[PDB]
Order: sequence, then C-alpha cells, then structure tokens
Amino acid sequence: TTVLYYLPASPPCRSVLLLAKMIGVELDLKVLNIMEGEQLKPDFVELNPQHCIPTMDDHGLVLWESRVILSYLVSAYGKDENLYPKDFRSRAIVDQRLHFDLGTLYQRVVDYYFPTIHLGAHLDQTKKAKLAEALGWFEAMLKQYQWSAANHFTIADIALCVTVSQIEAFQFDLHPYPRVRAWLLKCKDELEGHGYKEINETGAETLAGLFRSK
Amino acid sequence: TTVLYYLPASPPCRSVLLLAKMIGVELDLKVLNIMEGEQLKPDFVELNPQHCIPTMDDHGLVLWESRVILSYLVSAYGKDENLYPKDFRSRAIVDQRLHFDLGTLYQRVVDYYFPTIHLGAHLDQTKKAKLAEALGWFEAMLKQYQWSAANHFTIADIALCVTVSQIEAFQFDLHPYPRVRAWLLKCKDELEGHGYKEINETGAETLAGLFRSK
Ligand SMILES: N[C@@H](CCC(=O)N[C@@H](CS(=O)(=O)O)C(=O)NCC(=O)O)C(=O)O
Ligand SMILES: N[C@@H](CCC(=O)N[C@@H](CS(=O)(=O)O)C(=O)NCC(=O)O)C(=O)O
Ligand SMILES: [Cu+2]
Ligand SMILES: [Cu+2]
Ligand SMILES: [Cu+2]
Ligand SMILES: [Cu+2]
Ligand SMILES: [Cu+2]
Ligand SMILES: [Cu+2]
Repeated sequence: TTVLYYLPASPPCRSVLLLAKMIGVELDLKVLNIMEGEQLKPDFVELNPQHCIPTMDDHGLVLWESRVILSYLVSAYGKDENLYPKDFRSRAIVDQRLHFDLGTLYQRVVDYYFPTIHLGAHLDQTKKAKLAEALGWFEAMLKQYQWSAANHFTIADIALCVTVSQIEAFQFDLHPYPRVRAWLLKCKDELEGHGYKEINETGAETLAGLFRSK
Repeated sequence: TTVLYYLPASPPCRSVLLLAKMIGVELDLKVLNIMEGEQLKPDFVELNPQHCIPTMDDHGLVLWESRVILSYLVSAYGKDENLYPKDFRSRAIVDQRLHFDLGTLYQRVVDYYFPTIHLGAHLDQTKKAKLAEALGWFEAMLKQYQWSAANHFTIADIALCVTVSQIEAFQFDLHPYPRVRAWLLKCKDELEGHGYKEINETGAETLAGLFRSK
C-alpha cells in the first residue's frame, strides 16, 4: 500500500486514483482538507515544502505532482498494460502531452474557473478564449493517433481525461471540438470499469457544483 | 544533427542548447523570430499546433516543450553522464523538479516579468511575492541533495539553472535564499565549459535588457 494525501474533488488527485485503481495499486488514503487548511500544518509542510496534494509516500519515497506520480506508479507497479511506453521515442510524445496538460490545458482551466470557485470572482471572457484556444491545440493534437499521444491508452489520456471531463462538467461548450468529444467518450468507456464514475464523475460534479454554487 | 526552431534569448530554448552542447548533440538551428510572428506561419503551425519554441524535429520525430526535449535528447544520445537516472525511484525526483519548474517556479517568473516585457505592464507586488514564495519552496527542496533532485548533476539543474539564472539577471534579490545561491554557483561552474556564457549568460542579459528597457 502506498500513502496518498488527497482530496476527492481535486482533479490532480483523481488522476492518481484512476491510474492506481487501473493498475491495482492499493492506496492508504489520507484526506487533506485544503479548504480548512490542513495542508499548512508543520508535519505536512515538513513532508512537502510546497504543501500540496496529491502527495505520495511510497514506503518512505515522498513525491508530489500528480503527473509525476502517474509515471512513477506505472514504472513501479505497472504490468501487462503499457500506460507508459518504454521506447523513448514514444514516451516523449506521452511526456509532451502530460506537460501540455500541466503547463497549458489544465493551467488555463484553473485560470478561468477556480477564482470564481475560490473567491466568487467574475468569469473573464479573455481567459475563456485562451482555454478555447488550448482545446483547439488539443483538437489538432488528436489527429495523429487514436488516443492522445499513442495509438493505445496511456497515462496522458488519464491526466487529460480528468482535465477535459472537468471542463465538460463546467458545461463548457465542446461542440467545436469533435475529436476531443470523440476521444473523451473512449476515455470514459475505457475507465468505466476502473472507478471512473465512483472516482472522477462524482468528483467533477461536486467541483462543478462548487463553481455553479456560491 | 537534430533540427531545433529556437530564439537565442528564450529561456526554454537555452535549456535545450545547454544540454545538447553538454552531451554533444549537434544542432541544425532555425531561428524563429516570435516577435515578428514567424511561428504563426502555416508550415510551422502545421508542424506544431501550439506553434511554440523550442520545437525539435529529430529526423522526422517532431516534439516540443523544452523539458520533454531534455529527457528525450538524453535518452536518445546521452552517454557516460547520467543527466537522467534510469532508476525510476530517482527519475521521479528529477521529473518532480522539472514539473516544479514548468508549473511553478518558471510560470511565476513569466507572470511577474514578461507582461512588462511584452506590453510594458507595471510590476505586480503580489505577483512578485508568489515568485519569492516559490523560491522559498525551492530553497527547502535544495536541502536533501547536493544538487536539485539528485546528489549529482541532472537535467533538472539545467532547466532550473536557466530559470534562476534569469531571475538573477532580472536582479531579483536572492539574498534570502543561500542554498539557491550556492547551487546556482555550482551550476555555472558546471556548465561554464559547455557554453554557459555563450548560450545562457548572453541570453539572460538581452532578455533582462528588454525588461529593463521599454
Ligand atoms: N500540479 C499539481 C497541482 C496540485 C494542486 O494544485 N493541488 C491543490 C488542491 S486542488 O486544486 O487540486 O484541489 C492543493 O494542494 N492546494 C493547496 C496548496 O497548494 O497549498 C499536481 O498536478 O498535482
Ligand atoms: N513550456 C514551453 C514554453 C515555450 C514558450 O513559451 N515559448 C515562447 C517563446 S519564449 O518565451 O520562450 O521566448 C513561444 O514560442 N512563444 C510563441 C507562441 O507560443 O506562439 C517550453 O518549456 O518549451
Ligand atoms: Cu506498501
Ligand atoms: Cu479526422
Ligand atoms: Cu465505476
Ligand atoms: Cu541527424
Ligand atoms: Cu543546510
Ligand atoms: Cu562558454
């Protein structure tokens, strides 16, 4: 069992949970109510300077950053699946897509949504266009392969499946992007028997409810 | 020879150049004047949807995102050096640090600097504190090892060496962070004989001059 400090609703935490459930990595869960500021306590901050979740403690091996935990868990406990290609030529593409998500797609989701979700800010028209612009890039990126970075399912699809599944929950109009919508369906049917509903569908809603609420 | 569409001053491009020079990967350079908008032309946008640099074309293998190019080049042409540890337990830490840089340290550098550098915006006091807060996290991260993610020099140090060397050029007060300053010296002496001055020192200045100018 690997320890994971997380928050169900958290998009980054859900990537880790899905993968873990998919490759059978048993998780000893520790909810960290970031809202009540539990991550700021001395002993967690001593554990992780940046005091964020998800944070993994795999038998002493501490590590954070959802996407780094994906590659890691997969290298440490993966099997017959190939959610993280050994061939570097292929792994590069998967890496590229995971960086795309962290530094572009998701970042822009957080920018147009979380503020209003954290302080009731007003939506920013310009900040919504940038998100659309990125979805556009992704749309172009979905042309080459059947999946997002390989012609088979990989951890990139998981990361990105969580970012887009959230966008969708926020009821963002994804009509302009049919490849994204098409790949999004595949990701759901692919994860359905691995806790998608239980883990990601229930999480996107509460997170969307908190956005629509206020 | 691997093709690289780049811009000398660009921090992401300089990571790639340093590594490449360090591990002897010959580069066929193609300057892309982003200022004049050359990256927006049809044939580059056809090459890279997100039309950004650095962009590598290694014998047909197209790929972008400076940090993904680092791991790649190192897996494709590395040698006696170990700038990217095979042991996954170790690679994780190096990955974590590269994500830290992309999604945190560097991102916050771009936020407090490039606007005024792109549109003469005024510096944001709050946005400068966040950068300080991240340097603080990094400072805590430099405790465990002699270098940033290993007890030996890796590609993380290169990525991060470029981000902090830029911060420094912007004359940011780094007095509060002695570990960062200490590691920063090691990185310079480490890269000095691999084009540091020629590649990164000359690049940080022009970029700083463009910030101080306006
Ligand atoms: N890039 C990180 C982002 C993680 C992150 O932002 N976590 C938030 C919570 S959530 O938005 O994902 O729900 C957090 O821990 N925030 C508290 C803190 O940073 O102190 C990842 O991919 O794991
Ligand atoms: N995360 C990317 C960022 C690259 C980036 O932002 N490149 C800029 C130029 S620079 O700021 O690095 O100099 C670019 O190509 N901009 C043009 C564009 O995005 O259209 C990386 O690490 O490579
Ligand atoms: Cu265990
Ligand atoms: Cu098509
Ligand atoms: Cu289910
Ligand atoms: Cu060649
Ligand atoms: Cu010390
Ligand atoms: Cu030199």
